[PDB]
Amino acid sequence: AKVTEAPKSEKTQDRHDYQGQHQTGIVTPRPAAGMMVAFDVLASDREDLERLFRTLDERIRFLMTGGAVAQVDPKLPPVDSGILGPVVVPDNLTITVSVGESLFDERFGLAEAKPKRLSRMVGFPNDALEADQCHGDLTLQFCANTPDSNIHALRDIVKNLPDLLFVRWKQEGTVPPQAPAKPGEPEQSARNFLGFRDGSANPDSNDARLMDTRVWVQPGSDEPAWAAHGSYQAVRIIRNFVERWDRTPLQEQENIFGRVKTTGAPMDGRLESDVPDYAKDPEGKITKLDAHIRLANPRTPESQQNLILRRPFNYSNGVNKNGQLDMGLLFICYQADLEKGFITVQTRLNGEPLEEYLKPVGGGYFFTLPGVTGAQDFIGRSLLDATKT
Ligand code: HEM
Ligand SMILES: [Cl-]
Ligand SMILES: [Cl-]
Ligand SMILES: [Cl-]
Ligand SMILES: [Cl-]
Ligand SMILES: [Cl-]
Ligand SMILES: [Cl-]
Repeated sequence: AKVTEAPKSEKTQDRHDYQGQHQTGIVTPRPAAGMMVAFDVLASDREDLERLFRTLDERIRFLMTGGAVAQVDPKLPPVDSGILGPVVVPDNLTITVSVGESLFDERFGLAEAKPKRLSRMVGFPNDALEADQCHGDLTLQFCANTPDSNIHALRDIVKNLPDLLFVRWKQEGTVPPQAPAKPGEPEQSARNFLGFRDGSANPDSNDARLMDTRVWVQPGSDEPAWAAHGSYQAVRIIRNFVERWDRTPLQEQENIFGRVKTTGAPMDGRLESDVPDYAKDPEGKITKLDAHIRLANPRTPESQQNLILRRPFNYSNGVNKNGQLDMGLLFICYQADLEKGFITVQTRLNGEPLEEYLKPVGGGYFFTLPGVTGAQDFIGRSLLDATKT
């Protein structure tokens, strides 16, 4: 009724189990709001590094559950920012912790336990990387139903870790919610800021064995033993030239991607779940040879080792000086091998016709730590236990 009255939400009690073999926020169903924040660790020794991960585990445990946060002593600063009121609600919140290559340098003595393919992001030919938006010691992926819940969670982290963490860069994004599909039917993949369904050909996140071979680091693999059940995280802040894209004919938009815009169907199919048959189209008349999906996934037995699980968000910043809207895709994908995953796929995508409307400006390579298995475990414990003494 009244203007400033808060909107009503029925999803404030949405929750996800923080514990598990894997961290949440990868195979977890993606909510409407996301945020990636990169940090630099200011720990002076191993004692401070241990306190950082223990404090991170304690705060994420509470933020992903909720509880009373009213400061009963007004002489002290409030324990909570108060954005969600005196009682914190979960609101589908998940926080995923990933570490970068710079965390495994001379500073912290973790160099021995570095994952094999964890490296520093090198600029691709179409890139225009901004130094203040790249790399970092650590990333925290915030995902919730609303951006305010993510901001409240980021407020909590920096309030409880003001000296051990330095905020490097951040990017918030959303995905457009849709009306519920027919009862018992799967929803469509959310659309990006280019108007296309994004995530249709993603590998089945419900297929556990497929996620074990392509997304999750398996025990017994060549990676260090502590890194089992982890995953490589690739972040790319890609700017969309939306004015020139909206001037492009629809047939050109679909030829560039290889998918019908409205239905999300391939050039030789009818449904979004359909996949193209490149064996029947060797010369690329139905699906162009330089199409986005054809270059990213040629659908050969060798290309199967390059599958990636994408989890992007649509981000929108301000406006530049010549009048163009600064908006694009917060690209996030996960893979058991970063070199085999995003790095090989992006190498195939170098020179694609989609680059006419793309401009990557930030991001980095990080390794998502394995999940917290029990109450006596905490995030990064297996990494700290692998580098003891
Ligand atoms: C920058 C690195 C990117 C990588 C590594 C990547 C990777 C992929 C992969 C693996 C697929 C699956 C294709 C298939 O299996 O047939 C795909 C499809 C697709 N991508 Fe990307 N992509 C990137 C950037 C983008 C950007 C910037 C957009 C902007 C709109 C985009 C939009 C799409 C669309 C619409 C599809 C088809 C729907 C789908 O199958 O998800 N991609 N991409
Ligand atoms: Cl699990
Ligand atoms: Cl601190
Ligand atoms: Cl932002
Ligand atoms: Cl549909
Ligand atoms: Cl500018
Ligand atoms: Cl312990």
